[PDB]
Amino acid sequence: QYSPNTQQGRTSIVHLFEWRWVDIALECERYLAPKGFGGVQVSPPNENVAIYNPFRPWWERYQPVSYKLCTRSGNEDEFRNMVTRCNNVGVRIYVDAVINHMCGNAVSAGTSSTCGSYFNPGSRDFPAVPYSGWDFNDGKCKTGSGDIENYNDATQVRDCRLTGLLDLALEKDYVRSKIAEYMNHLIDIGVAGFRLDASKHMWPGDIKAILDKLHNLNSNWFPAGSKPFIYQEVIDLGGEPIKSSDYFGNGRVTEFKYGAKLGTVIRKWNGEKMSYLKNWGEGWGFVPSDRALVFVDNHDNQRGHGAGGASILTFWDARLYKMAVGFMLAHPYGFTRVMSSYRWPRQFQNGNDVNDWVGPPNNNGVIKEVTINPDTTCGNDWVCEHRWRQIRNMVIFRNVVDGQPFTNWYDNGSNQVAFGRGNRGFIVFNNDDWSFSLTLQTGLPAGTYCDVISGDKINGNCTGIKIYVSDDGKAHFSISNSAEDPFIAIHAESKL
Ligand SMILES: C[C@H]1O[C@H](O)[C@H](O)[C@@H](O)[C@@H]1N[C@H]1C=C(CO)[C@@H](O[C@H]2O[C@H](CO)[C@@H](O[C@H]3O[C@H](CO)[C@@H](O[C@H]4O[C@H](CO)[C@@H](O)[C@H](O)[C@H]4O)[C@H](O)[C@H]3O)[C@H](O)[C@H]2O)[C@H](O)[C@H]1O
Ligand SMILES: *[C@H]1O[C@H](CO)[C@@H](O)[C@H](O)[C@H]1NC(C)=O
Ligand SMILES: O=N[O-]
Ligand SMILES: [Ca+2]
Repeated sequence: QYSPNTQQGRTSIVHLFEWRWVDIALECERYLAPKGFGGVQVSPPNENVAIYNPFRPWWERYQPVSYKLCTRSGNEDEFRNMVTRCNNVGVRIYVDAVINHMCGNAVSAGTSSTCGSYFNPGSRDFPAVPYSGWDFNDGKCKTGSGDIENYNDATQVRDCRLTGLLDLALEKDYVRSKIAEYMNHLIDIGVAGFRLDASKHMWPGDIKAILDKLHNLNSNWFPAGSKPFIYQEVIDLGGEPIKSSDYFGNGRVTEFKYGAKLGTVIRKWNGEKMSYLKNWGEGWGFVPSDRALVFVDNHDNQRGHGAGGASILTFWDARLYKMAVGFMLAHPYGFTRVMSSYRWPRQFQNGNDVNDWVGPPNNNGVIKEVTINPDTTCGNDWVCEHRWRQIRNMVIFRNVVDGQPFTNWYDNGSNQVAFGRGNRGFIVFNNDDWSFSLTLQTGLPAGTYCDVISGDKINGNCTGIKIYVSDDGKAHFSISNSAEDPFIAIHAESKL
C-alpha cells in the first residue's frame, strides 16, 4: 500500500480538485501523459448531499449519501470512461475515499442528493447503501454533544462526530463490507489507490480491517499482486495523543508539517530561512520519507480550512508558491502531490475569508468545463497550477532525477541555497532581499543546460536562461532578488 503504482518514471500525482470526469479524461490524454504526470487525485466520486445554503459549496462532497458513482463530476459511466482512458496512457487515478462518516446529522431528510437517492440523517437512514441506525456511533460516542469536543481524548476523536458528521461504526463487519464493496468496485474499474479522508477519525485497526477486504489492482493494467496505494489523511502537528505513525501499518500518511514548515520558511516567519532546509525531511520531525505523501497546500488549507494555518502558500502567492513547489519537487523526501485549483472570490474581513465555501466554477450549479487557452493556461476560472511552466517542468525534473541522492548543498547562511540530485539535476534558490551571483558545484556533466524555470528546452535550444557547466561540474548562476522566478533548475533532460 506504500507504492503509488505509477508507470516507471512518473513520480507525482496532481489533485484536479472538483474537475469533471470528462475533463480529467481529456487532461490525461492531452497533457498529463505527455508531460510525465503519474496520476490524479479525483474529488469524492460517490453521491453526496446537494447543499444550497450556501450554494453548492465544495465541502458538500465530504457529506456522503451513498456509494453510487454519481456526482457533479459525472455519472458511473463517465467515471469508468475516465479511469480507462487515463490508465491507457499511463496516468493513474486515486480516489478520495470518504468512509469515516455519512452526512451531517442536522441536514434535512429528502432527496437533495447528487443522484436523487433518499436519505434521512435524523433517523439515520441511508437506504441507497443501505445504512440504518445500527451502523452509526451514537451509542459508542461518550461526549455530551455527540460531536468531537476534545482532541486530547483519542477515543472521542474516533467515535464521535467530526463537526457533526454522522460517524460510521467501522468496527462492524457489515459496515466494513459496505465500504470494501465500494472500494473494490473502484479497484476493479481501474483505480490505483485511495486518499483515506479523515483517517485521524478512524481507528488504525478499523482501517486495517477494511484494507484486508480490498482486491489487488486490475490485472489488465497492473502487475499481478499490486496492492492499492494508500495515503491516510491525518493532521498531526504538535501536541496531541494521536500520532500519524499509528497508521504506518496501513500505508502512507499526509505530512501536514511539510507545507506548514515550508510555508513559514519561505515566508521567513519567526526568523526562519532557507539555509535551515539543509536537513529537510525527518530531521524536521517529519514521518519517514517512505510513509509520506507531501504537498505545499491541499484543498482545505489553501482556504485556511486546515493544518498549517496562515503560513500555507497557495496559487494566490504565485511567486513564492512556485518556489515552494520547486523545492518540494527537487527534494527527495516523500511522494509529491501537486495542487490544481480554481479561482474563487476570496474576500477577507477581520482576518477570515467569508467566501471560502464557494464551490468550483459553475453555471447554475453545473460545474464548468476546463477550457485550454492557446498559451496552455486554463480559462473558466480554473487555475491549473500543474500547467504553469515552472511547476510542470519541476514535475519532469523530479522524474529525471528519480533515485538520485540529495547532494552538493550550498547556502549563504541566509536564504540563498542550492543543491543537486546525483549527477542528474541541480536547483538554485535566492529568497534574500539582495542579488545572488556565484559559481557553484553542480555535480552535473559538462555542457549547456536550459534553465527549466525561466524557459524550456525546445528544438535543440533554450527559450530562457542558459547555464554552462565546466569540466569540473562548476557553473555560474545569477539571480536577482527582483527576478520573476527567483530560482533556476537544470537537469539531464534540459541539456543541449
Ligand atoms: C475538516 C477537517 O477537520 C479536522 O481537522 C479533521 O481532523 C480533518 O480530517 C478534516 N478534514 C477532512 C475531512 C472532512 C470532513 O467531512 C473535510 O471537511 C470538509 O467537509 C465538511 C463536511 O461537509 C465541512 O463541514 C462543514 O459542513 C458540514 C455540513 O455540510 C457542517 O455540518 C453541520 O451542518 C449540517 C447541515 O448544514 C448538519 O447536518 C451537521 O449535522 C452539522 O454538524 C459542518 O459544521 C461544516 O463545518 C468542512 O468545513 C470541510 O472542510 C475535509 O475536506 C477533509 O480534508
Ligand atoms: C537552436 O536555435 C538557434 C537560433 O536561436 C539555431 O541557430 C540553432 O541551430 C538551434 N539548434 C538546433 C539543434 O536546432
Ligand atoms: O490529503 N490531503 O489532505
Ligand atoms: Ca469515526
